[PDB]
Parts: sequence; structure tokens; C-alpha cells
Amino acid sequence: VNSFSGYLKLTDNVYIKNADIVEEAKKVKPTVVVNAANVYLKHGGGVAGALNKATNNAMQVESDDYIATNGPLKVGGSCVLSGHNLAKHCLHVVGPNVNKGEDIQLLKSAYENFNQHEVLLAPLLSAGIFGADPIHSLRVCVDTVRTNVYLAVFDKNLYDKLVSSFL
Ligand SMILES: Nc1nc(N2CC3(CCC3)[C@@](F)(C(=O)O)C2)c2c(n1)[nH]c1cc(F)ccc12
Repeated sequence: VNSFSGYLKLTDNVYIKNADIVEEAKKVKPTVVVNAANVYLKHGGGVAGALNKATNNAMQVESDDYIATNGPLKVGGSCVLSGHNLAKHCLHVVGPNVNKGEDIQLLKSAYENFNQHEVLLAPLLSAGIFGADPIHSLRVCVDTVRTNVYLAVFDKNLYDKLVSSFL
């Protein structure tokens, strides 16, 4: 039993809700919240900008130190950093950005990072400003992640489309 409330169950291990991931994280304090990061951990907009803003920019400060030490992530890769006031940990995962021409096949590799964590609160990778089809992203998530994933979808309209078209 865990503290996630109001989710619709899609499969044995994947759950979905219409929610703001910032507010969902603030209330649940999950062990892991996933950020839709870029390789530079520049959290300017989308989910990343919203998560970072909710941390009063502490996420960005920590991220800049991480990059200065380690260099950029790989597309499809991840790193574990602090969850600040939102979660114990933040798993920064880089899905391919279609608006940069990145290979969508890397979306599966991105979701594989979730399997290193028993339970996660996460957005749909490569959705939103990353330009991928959220329905495809959900399919890859379901077919790749084996651990327990609670997906937060900000837009009510897209949420309904994702549920209604789910196979
Ligand atoms: N550009 C942008 N995309 C965001 N996504 C990307 C998205 C996937 C489909 C498009 C999303 F809309 C959704 O799940 O419906 C969330 C958020 C955001 N800005 N600010 C936010 C603040 C939050 F608390 C949570 C999510 C976002």
C-alpha cells in the first residue's frame, strides 16, 4: 500500500491521473519524482521548469554543480539528484526531443531508467514541449517499465484521450 490517490489503473504496474506533477509531488512526497530533463539539466520550461520553480531554483543550482563535475547526460540517460521539497529523490531522465530531431527509438532507453526504482511519480517522457506523441509515449512506458509508475498528466483533455485510446 502506498499514498497515491485517485489514479486509474492501466496495467499490473502502470497507473495514470490528471494532475499537476508539482502539486502531486508536494502532497505525496514520493520517494522518486521523475523530471523530463534535457542533457544539460537546464530546467527552463515544461515539466522541468515547473519542478525547478517549485524548488525555488534549488534544483537548478544542484544541477549546475552536477554538470560542472560530470558533463552532460546522454539522450536516453538519467541521473539521481535530490528531490528537494518535492520528493526524496528526483530522477532526471532525458527522453528524445523531437523538436531537436532526436531518434524516437531512444524513448525506450529513457523509460528503462525507471526500472531502477520500485515506485515512481512521473510525467510522460518526450511529451509536451519535447514534441513526441503522448499516446506513443504511454505505449512505450507500458511496454518497458516493470516497476510501479504513477503518471501525472497535466492536461485534462490529453488525459481523457490517453485513457480512451489505451489498448
Ligand atoms: N510546457 C510544459 N509542459 C508540461 N508538461 C508536458 C506535458 C506532457 C504532455 C504535455 C504535460 F502538459 C502533461 O502531462 O499534460 C506536462 C508542464 C509544464 N509546461 N508545466 C508543468 C507543471 C506541472 F506541475 C506539471 C507539468 C507541466
